[PDB]
Amino acid sequence: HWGYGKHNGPEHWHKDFPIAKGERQSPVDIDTHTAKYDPSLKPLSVSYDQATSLRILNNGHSFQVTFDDSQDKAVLKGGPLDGTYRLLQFHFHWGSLDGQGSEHTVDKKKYAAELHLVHWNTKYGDVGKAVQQPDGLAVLGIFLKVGSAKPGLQKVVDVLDSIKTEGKSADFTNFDPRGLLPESLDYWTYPGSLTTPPLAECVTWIVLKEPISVSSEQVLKFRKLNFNGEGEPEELMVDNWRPAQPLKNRQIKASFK
Ligand SMILES: Cc1cc(C)c2c(c1)S(=O)(=O)NC(=O)N2
Ligand SMILES: Cc1cc(C)c2c(c1)S(=O)(=O)NC(=O)N2
Ligand SMILES: Cc1cc(C)c2c(c1)S(=O)(=O)NC(=O)N2
Ligand SMILES: [Zn+2]
Repeated sequence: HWGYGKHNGPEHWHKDFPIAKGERQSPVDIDTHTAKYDPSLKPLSVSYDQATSLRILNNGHSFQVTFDDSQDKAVLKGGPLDGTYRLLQFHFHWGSLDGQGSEHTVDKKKYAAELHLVHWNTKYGDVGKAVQQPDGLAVLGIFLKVGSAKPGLQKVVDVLDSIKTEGKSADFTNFDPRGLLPESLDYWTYPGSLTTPPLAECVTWIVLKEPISVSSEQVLKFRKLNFNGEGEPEELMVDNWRPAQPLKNRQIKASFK
């Protein structure tokens, strides 16, 4: 029932998911002059060399690439994190126009899209248990701006025609998510939530300062996806982002000066 339309979008979600008005909701605006450099934060460790992608799917709210998370093959460690977090999937949020689409903002700036690499804390054994814990998930958020093409994204873009409508999936093996990362791993971090229902407050957010650049043709292909299913009235999948939420009693920490 929930979505991004006028009658079921973010301003409605609290009725089914009252945690939408909770104390650690995401996304947030990152005020760069208020975030504090924390020298105790460790460098991020992104170990994706053994990643095993499985499928790509249109779930009616975004498209997602899934990974085999039954072993420590693609893990995130370090930074603000204690322990080992396994990569489960990645997906994007994007706009109808290049000036909007990201969920997090930086000094109120909206990027054209935002990539979420979703990882779960192995001490909880499975992702369903992890989402019930305040430190269960670590999502690596990466901004996209429009400029030069991102070669490591092209394989994703070229298969989207095969998952145009909700419920469609396709084989997506041998995809290397390292090709979606910027050069720098400098980041901001804060405790937050999933950005769609059920809005569970289980996420350590790690948002990279350096955006990746994608081409206008690449983001245009995101915008040709459909929220609807096959044989239904076509509604383009655009503006699948939640706006910034109240920071409340949180501090955003920076890994860099
Ligand atoms: C009619 C309509 C318009 C928009 C933007 C929608 C939906 C329907 S929707 O498909 O019900 N789900 C969604 O996310 N956005
Ligand atoms: C535990 C869990 C719950 C929900 C609603 C999820 C996922 C995991 S998920 O697999 O990360 N992808 C998704 O779209 N919804
Ligand atoms: C685990 C998970 C589940 C869902 C539905 C999510 C996310 C993570 S997410 O990365 O916060 N972004 C989003 O829109 N939905
Ligand atoms: Zn997301």
